[PDB]
Amino acid sequence: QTSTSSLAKQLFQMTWPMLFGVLSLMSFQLVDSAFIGQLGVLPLAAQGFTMPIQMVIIGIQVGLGIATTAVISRAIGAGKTEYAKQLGGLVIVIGGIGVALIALVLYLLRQPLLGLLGAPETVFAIIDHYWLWWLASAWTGAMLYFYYSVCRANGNTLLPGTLMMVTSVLNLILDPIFIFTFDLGIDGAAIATIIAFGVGIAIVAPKVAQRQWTSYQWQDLNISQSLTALGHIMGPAMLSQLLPPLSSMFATKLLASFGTAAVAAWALGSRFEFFALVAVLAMTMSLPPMIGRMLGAKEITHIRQLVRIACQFVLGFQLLIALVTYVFATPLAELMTSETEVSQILNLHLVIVPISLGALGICMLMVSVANALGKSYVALTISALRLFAFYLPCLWLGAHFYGIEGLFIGALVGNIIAGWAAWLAYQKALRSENLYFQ
Repeated sequence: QTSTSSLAKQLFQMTWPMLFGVLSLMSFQLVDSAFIGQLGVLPLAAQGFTMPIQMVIIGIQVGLGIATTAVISRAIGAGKTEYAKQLGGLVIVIGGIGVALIALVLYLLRQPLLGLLGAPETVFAIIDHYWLWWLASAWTGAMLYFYYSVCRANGNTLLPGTLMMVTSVLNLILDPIFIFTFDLGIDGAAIATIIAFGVGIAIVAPKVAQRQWTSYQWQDLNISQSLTALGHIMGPAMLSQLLPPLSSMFATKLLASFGTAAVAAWALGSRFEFFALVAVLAMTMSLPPMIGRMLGAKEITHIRQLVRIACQFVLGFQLLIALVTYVFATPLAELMTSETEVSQILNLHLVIVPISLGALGICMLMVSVANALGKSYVALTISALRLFAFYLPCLWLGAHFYGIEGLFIGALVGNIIAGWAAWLAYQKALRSENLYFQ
């Protein structure tokens, strides 16, 4: 029982820096959106049309981060020291060139892409110069993230977690100076981001090199083989990032039919969901390196134990959050908005949906665990099933027969089913191959 206690403490020490990292990140972003809020209609419009192109970049860099963590940590577990740090170098190079190529073709095709999003010709004037700075910030952010993924792959979350706090604070300070004091406005925010993330890169890269987590001596490295190993995870993992945008697209049409207040209430409700699941989110970045390394070292008992420990925390922690939210739903809703029509609908959301976030957290957990074990297609299946088999059909059924209140019930049912299904798929995956013999 000291092993279970030891595994629990290891997971805690790995996870809390990622919690603080994400929290520090969201603290900047909330205040950052407030700064852009004073720019005007056209700048904010320009910003709004930049969100979808951002999701694509984020989906891509996360997909590579997931592949990086799974393949490198497993290599370390198997005692492949040279190969693991060669992979670290390869990932940096792949991400560097890949994102640069992506950024180039996106700016090249800005007019058609904007056209397809129904962007008015007026926005084009601002995007012509804003995307130059912004795509540059996206590349710098992606690279910092790739360094973070190499750290995590080598079992270190403290350094990326700490630097996320540093860059968040630094970006917060630089934000009003470039936006207002230098009157760069919309460009100023991107410039503040480049410098912040740039400082992060300047700090983490020599540390990664000093610890020999990256190498550029690839004389004995099978590049085609390594790319195949990375690609096997990254492909399906990228697809999984593509699904939640579809989730919002189906959901938007459903919600809009219930009025502007229902739409506004759902936005606040989703925001609350995100915060309520921030600990689970942190765990999806801390747990996979532990799992991957253990798989490489054939610590299969510990894998099963650690996952169950993780599931126990998620179920328990989200139950408490749901209870607290349930008790204080009315004053919470009225604190989040002063529009009564919105707060009344939000009040309903806060007593129905949060109790299902434990099950949703399990689904999130199982996806990250599947990827960590190199079962990327099982991970994609769980994500796809959650979306198109469970969540969206239940949303549509509830909305159809019972309006906005029925839709909330649908989200509850959908999340619970999805979590149960995810756990079953994980169990079937373990039975599919004896992990002792790969």
